[PDB]
Amino acid sequence: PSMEDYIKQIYMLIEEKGYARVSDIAEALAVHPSSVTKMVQKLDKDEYLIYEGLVLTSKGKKIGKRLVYRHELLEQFLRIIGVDEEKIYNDVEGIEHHLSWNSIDRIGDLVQYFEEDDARKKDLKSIQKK
Amino acid sequence: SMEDYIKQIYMLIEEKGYARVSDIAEALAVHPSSVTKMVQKLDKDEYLIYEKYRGLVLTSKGKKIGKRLVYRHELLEQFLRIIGVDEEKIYNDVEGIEHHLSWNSIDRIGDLVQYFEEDDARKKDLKSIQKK
Repeated sequence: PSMEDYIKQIYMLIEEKGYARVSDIAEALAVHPSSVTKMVQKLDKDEYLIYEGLVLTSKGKKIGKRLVYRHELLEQFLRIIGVDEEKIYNDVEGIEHHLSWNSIDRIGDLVQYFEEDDARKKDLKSIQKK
Repeated sequence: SMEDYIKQIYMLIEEKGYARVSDIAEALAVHPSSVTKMVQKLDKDEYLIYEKYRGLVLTSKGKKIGKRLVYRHELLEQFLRIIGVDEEKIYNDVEGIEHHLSWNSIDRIGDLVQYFEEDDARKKDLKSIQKK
C-alpha cells in the first residue's frame, strides 16, 4: 500500500468507527502492524495526522475525503458502464494509483452524463449485448 | 512483457509487413540480446516462428494475442481522448493503466467508446457537461 492507500483507509475507518486503530489499519490493508507503525510515523511527519491514539488533522480529513470520493466515483463509473461487480474493486484500485487527476475529472463528467438521462444507460447496455 | 513483445511484433508487421529482431529492439527501446532471449521463449512457446536471416512470423496464437493487445492500447487512447482528457496527459495515462484492467473492463470501455462514436449528439452532450 501507498501513502494515499493509508490515508484513505485511515479516513474510511474514522468514517465507520470514529477512530483508526493500528490493528484495524493493518487488517484492512493486509499488512503487519509493524509496517502500519512506520507509515503512521511518516504520515505524522507529513501533518496528515498526529500519532502518539492516531488522529487525523484538518489536512488529513480534507485529503482522505478526496481519496474516498475518488474511489467511490470510479466504482460508480465501472458499475454504470456494466462491469461485473466482482472485478470492480480491483480495477478501481489498479487505476486510482495510475490516472492523472485530469482523467479522473473527465470520468466524473462522464458519470454525470449518464446520471442526467436514463435513456443513455439503456442505449449503452444495448451495445453490451455484443 | 511477453505480451508487450507480441504486441510490438504485431505492430511492426501491420506497419511494415515484416518484423526483424532489430526492428523490435529499436521499437521497444531494449538491447538486442533482450529481444533474442524473449524470441526463443516465444518460438518454443509457439507464439511465433523465427528463422535466422528471415525475421519472424506470428503463429495463429501469437496473432490472436498481439491483435487483442494493440486493440486494448488503441482503445484506451480513444477512450481518454473521447472523454476530453488533455492531449498531452493521454500517453502517460494509458501506459499506466493498460496493464491494470480486467478484460471485462476493457470490453465495457469498448462499448462506451462505440456509444460515443455512434452519434455526434452524444459527444456534444458530454462536452456540454465539461464546459460546466
